[PDB]
Amino acid sequence: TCPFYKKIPGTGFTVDAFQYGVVEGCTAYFLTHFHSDHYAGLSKHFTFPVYCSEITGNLLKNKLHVQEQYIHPLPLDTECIVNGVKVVLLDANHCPGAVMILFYLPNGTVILHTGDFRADPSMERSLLADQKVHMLYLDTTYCSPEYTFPSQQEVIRFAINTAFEAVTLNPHALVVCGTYSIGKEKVFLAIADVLGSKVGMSQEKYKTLQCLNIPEINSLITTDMCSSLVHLLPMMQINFKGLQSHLKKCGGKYNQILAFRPTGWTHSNKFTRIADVIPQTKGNISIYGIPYSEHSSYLEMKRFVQWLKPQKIIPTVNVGTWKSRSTMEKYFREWKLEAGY
Ligand code: NI
Repeated sequence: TCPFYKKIPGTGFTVDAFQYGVVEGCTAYFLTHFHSDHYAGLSKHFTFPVYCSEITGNLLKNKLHVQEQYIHPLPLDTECIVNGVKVVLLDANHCPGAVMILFYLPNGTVILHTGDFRADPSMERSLLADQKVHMLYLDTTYCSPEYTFPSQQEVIRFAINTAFEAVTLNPHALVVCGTYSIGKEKVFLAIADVLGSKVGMSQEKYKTLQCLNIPEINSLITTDMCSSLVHLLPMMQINFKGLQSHLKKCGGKYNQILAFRPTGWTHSNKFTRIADVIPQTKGNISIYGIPYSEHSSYLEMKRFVQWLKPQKIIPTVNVGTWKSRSTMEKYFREWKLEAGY
């Protein structure tokens, strides 16, 4: 049974609600992004209307085989009528194809559902500037002040400089980057660009990247592993045993691996600056954990909410424990008293 924080009151609509069977009264199912916890339940046998971005729609058709007649892509930044209700999709600054959804209810209430997002000051100049929001359904993944991490640009700067130094000292070093979902593609694209290489990967991953509308993608990626000195591997293989085993397969072309694991936040964020990050090393293998986040930091979250001034907040993440729920409610009230709404 579908929980309350996935229903949009006063509509036939749900958000990210595909794992509950047929939801009573739902006439349109929205999907914010192609991450498995959110699409859980969709398949080629789904027969209700799905509303989403163009990129999410490419992934539903090619990767999950949802039939074309049930896929309803909408353009971004554009007022659209769905089943008699005005909606807008906005870029969420999460993974490719990820949106926030603005719903203009028949009774005059305006609701924003962030999906998963990384808040940014640029959102203060979208179509959000123009009107008031009564209810905010908020991605609260990192809603606590201990959750700090650098900008995505500082993290990519660290990765490009690290990779370029290593491979210039040793032209026989291979770079490997872990992946387990869409998102964080700038990590491996930026490193391959500095090295003058395409990125090599499995057929299954190539297929996924081909759905993403990335400009000039055919110039950037390949399934010919032999031609490439940046390889992608599943995140599970990014350990000393998995990397040893990979280096065997490369036909004595390489004698060193430098590998990257993009994580979200880890507690080594509470002590170490990005500049000071060091790898784990065993022999000719080194592994860097780099804190490349596609969710808001606590400060970015608080800035966004203090600017939007919603009348009510419904968290969508960390909702399973009383301690989490109480912590999040306390910070919402601080924010409101500090800013005066
Ligand atoms: Ni996500």
